[PDB]
Amino acid sequence: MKPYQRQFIEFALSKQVLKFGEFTLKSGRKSPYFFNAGLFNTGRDLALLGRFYAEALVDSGIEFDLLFGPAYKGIPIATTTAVALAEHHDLDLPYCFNRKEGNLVGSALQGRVMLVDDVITAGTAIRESMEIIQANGATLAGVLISLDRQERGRGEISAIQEVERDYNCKVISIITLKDLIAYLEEKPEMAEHLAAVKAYREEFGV
Amino acid sequence: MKPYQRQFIEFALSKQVLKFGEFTLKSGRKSPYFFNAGLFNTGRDLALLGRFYAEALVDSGIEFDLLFGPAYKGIPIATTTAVALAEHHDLDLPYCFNRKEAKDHGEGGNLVGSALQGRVMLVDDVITAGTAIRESMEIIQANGATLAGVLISLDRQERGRGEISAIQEVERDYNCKVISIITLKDLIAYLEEKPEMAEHLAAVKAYREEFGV
Repeated sequence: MKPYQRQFIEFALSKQVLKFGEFTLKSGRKSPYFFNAGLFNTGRDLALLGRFYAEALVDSGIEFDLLFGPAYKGIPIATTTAVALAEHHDLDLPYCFNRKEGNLVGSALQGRVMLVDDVITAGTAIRESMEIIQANGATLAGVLISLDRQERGRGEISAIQEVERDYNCKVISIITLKDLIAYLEEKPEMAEHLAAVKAYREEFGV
Repeated sequence: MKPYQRQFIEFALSKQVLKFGEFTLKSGRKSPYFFNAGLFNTGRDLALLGRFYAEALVDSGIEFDLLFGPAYKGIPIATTTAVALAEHHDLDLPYCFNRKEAKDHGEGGNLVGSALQGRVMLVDDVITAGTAIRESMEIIQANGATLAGVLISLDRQERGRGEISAIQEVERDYNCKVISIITLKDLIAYLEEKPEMAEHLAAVKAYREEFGV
């Protein structure tokens, strides 16, 4: 994996954003790991989070004109990613976000939009933000999230896979389940988690 | 004024956030200038904005435990100010903001970020009325937290419906200090620096005479 991906995992771990154990997801699924970006709640967390998102964004090579952050979770993320791009990548990009109720804040919603969010659970918000992006004649360049759980949804494919299908766009993620596994495989003391995770992947993966 | 203040003024000018002319204010008055932080709509604008806010905050020397940004305007400002403090001042501070309604699917309520506790530094763009901070205050008080101060971009330093300015009501009503990066006084001092701004200096000085303080 890329250094920034490894750093993200270790940073998420230190902040208890990523926890290895046994947790019950809101789907009855017993997962051996939990991710909650909502725990990145201080200035330094935000600063670094913004750096990681910016890294994944620029590394993807996807062309976009503005960053859109869905209310409410997407707002601080879009904000920090925007400042990170400006300060560490010399890219001054327009940002925008909506009011849940004009219901828009920031620059004019125009061009190729890069939607920024934490995670795609059911795709609901994505589908909602999309009605807005389309309503303004803007197009979806891609979606940028923290972690791609790479696990089946209610059907055959995963939520990320549904979003990409329905919108002919790419979903970029800082890390995926494969990255977590690769990381665990290096930590001997994590053997139990590695077994649990790999087991979980076999049952609900891709 | 300090260098960071003059810099903010020029920053605002270049981004058309601060405009000198003749505008019919929301209150009905005809003002010689116009300020609209909403025009800080790009990544770099945000980056610099956060850095000016952080500067004024640290320079104030006021003690606070967390930054609170009111939905919706306060959210990006609180966010960038928080990152600016971390990145440029080595201060890792908890931030928090509200949702204008409770989250149906959950137990989080109407708060996002760290637990709303301690001395809160409310961050916003401008205070155009004493009634503006009420929503935030109810939330701060409902959580057993206290208001350390309010941080805004510009203090228009002009009367409202009464004899005092909106900022003066907030400080009085909540017994707190409102910090601003710049005030009307700073704009005037700046206009005196630029010989081309002579007509603007004239219009502004007169406006302050009729509505100032």
